[PDB]
Amino acid sequence: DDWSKPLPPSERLEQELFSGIPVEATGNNCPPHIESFSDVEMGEIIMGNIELTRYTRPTPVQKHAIPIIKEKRDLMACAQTGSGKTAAFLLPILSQIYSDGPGEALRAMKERKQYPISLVLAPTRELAVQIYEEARKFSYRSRVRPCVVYGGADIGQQIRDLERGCHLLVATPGRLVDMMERGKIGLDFCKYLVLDEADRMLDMGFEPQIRRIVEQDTMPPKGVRHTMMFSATFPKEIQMLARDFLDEYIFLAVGRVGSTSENITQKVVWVEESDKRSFLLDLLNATGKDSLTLVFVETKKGADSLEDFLYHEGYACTSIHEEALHQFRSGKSPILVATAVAARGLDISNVKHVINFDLPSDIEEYVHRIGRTGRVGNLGLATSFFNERNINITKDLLDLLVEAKQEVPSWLENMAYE
Repeated sequence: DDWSKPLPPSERLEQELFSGIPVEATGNNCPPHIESFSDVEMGEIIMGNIELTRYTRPTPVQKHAIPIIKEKRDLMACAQTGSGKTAAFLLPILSQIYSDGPGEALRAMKERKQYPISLVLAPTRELAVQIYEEARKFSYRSRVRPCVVYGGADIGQQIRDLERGCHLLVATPGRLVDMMERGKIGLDFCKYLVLDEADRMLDMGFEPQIRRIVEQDTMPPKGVRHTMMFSATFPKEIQMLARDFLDEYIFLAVGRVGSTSENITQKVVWVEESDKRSFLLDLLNATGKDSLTLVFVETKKGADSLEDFLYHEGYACTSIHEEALHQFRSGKSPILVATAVAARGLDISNVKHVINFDLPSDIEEYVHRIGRTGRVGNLGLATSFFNERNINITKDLLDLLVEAKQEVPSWLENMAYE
């Protein structure tokens, strides 16, 4: 029917949901920013829900991004967490879907598989649920039904959830590919693609899954679908990702934005192989309570040997190469030993200290690894063990450390010069 007319209100559900800076824009014909939500026609359903959420004026990122998405322009937005990114894309997306109906395709075949009108990819369960929870608020009294799926949980409840109707899907890339392989999700009619915290999604190694979802299946190509990318940082790989995924897009800088995470203190120490375990014990002994430590080693056998060592020294630790992660979630075993390939696509959360026991051969991988720590709330630590085996990344590491404005070892530079 008409999706602009609000359904009758449920006050039980109303209680459940609603009871709780410089910006530069670059691109062609960028729509003017708004000062007020009413400065754009977002319809009765959205405006009603905005009042219930007790939001008055739009945040800086919302002031610029909303009229941009409203005009169906692709968006590359560089903004930090807590900016109000979620409502910045949810509000105008849901608005359009209220104005436009479900579409000719959905209306022509309404009679397992669900075809979401909008897809929102997120790196973690935490962020996905936050986006979903706000999607519920703004979809209140509407015919749009948001669903959320993520890894590290029973896929059965999620599948049964999808079957009950899904127009907007919030998903972690890994679980989504699982849903597509099971024929439970089709992307044929996905007109709104949002990638939230894309730099973190690449840090966790979701890029093949992301390119599998966007470029290798049935999702409409750029210029047909409308795509929005949100990233706190703008490194090379994000730039290339935006070039691939976005079409004639506006770039948004909602403040200071660079190539590096900003919230990671990087320490590079020279440690010979035979001293690494002793140096590691010293680090662990200086590790406070409450703190979760992540330790990267290069090979699988290395992880095995290191884990055995730590247990024999009486350290509460677990390894990855299930969920050795409730053991890590909780802090039963606050030390996680892992290879990069095995931590890939896994939601390793609240790591305060990352230790590169072994360094990788590619500087890109180093950035992904240290990205496992650091949030706007608290500064994260990345300690890396370096020796003659890592000489061939000297120049690239040095270059990263200066760009990240980190302390540079007085010897690191001298060995690069060779």
